[PDB]
Amino acid sequence: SFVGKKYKLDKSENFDEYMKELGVGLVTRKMGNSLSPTVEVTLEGDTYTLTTTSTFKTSAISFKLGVEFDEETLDGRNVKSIITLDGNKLTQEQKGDKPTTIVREFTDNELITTLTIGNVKCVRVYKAV
Repeated sequence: SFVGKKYKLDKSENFDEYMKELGVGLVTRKMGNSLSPTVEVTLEGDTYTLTTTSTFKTSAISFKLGVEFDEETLDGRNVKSIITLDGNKLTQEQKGDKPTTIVREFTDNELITTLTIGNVKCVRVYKAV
């Protein structure tokens, strides 16, 4: 029910800290802090695509819910990941040596994304385009 809906970043807290903990370099991180990306989840048959788009790059990652897969991280590692759905909450869990949780809650015609890495909690709100 959130499939095909596009949201653009409106509010952000602690993303710089999240990227810093994740190991993103100074320039990329500062560039990343200023962008206002869009997010859209689409579905084709059995396969979902989570597409995050900035003016610089589109990360379009395709996956089957509840099937472990290898995903690239912002700091350039390749780590086991799995994405699951529970109502209106899409959850991504990454293993490896910088484990993260990303919870994407599609409510009230918006998207609330909560990222966890170490003791860092980042909240990013995207409003409907």
